Amino acid sequence: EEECVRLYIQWLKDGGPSSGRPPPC
Repeated sequence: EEECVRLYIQWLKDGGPSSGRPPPC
């Protein structure tokens, strides 16, 4: 479906803004 949101949502899965990472997409 997505390619960069995919990397993003993957970020969402880790935590999103609640994760230790900044948003990738």
